[PDB]
Amino acid sequence: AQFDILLGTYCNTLNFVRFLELGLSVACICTKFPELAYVRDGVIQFEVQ
Amino acid sequence: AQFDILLGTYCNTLNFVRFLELGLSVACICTKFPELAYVRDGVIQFEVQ
Repeated sequence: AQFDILLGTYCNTLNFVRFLELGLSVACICTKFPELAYVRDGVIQFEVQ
Repeated sequence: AQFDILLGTYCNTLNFVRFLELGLSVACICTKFPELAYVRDGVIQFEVQ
């Protein structure tokens, strides 16, 4: 009465990372812009006295 | 008179150990299996992403 037995399957669950909860999120100012593919150039100006 | 005397017999008893009460029992997950001599090959499985 020889027989093979399966004793169980183990599968891990991935943990998802949100960017805001990282400490690196304080080094940038994120902002959404859907029409970014149409942008030729983008100008940002400074006036320092 | 000239008698001989026996001044007592000393006998010790054993100290029984159980495997679970040892701290080594934490490193295994014991399970009874009466039909173990009939097992030809047992397998475990993993699915890791």
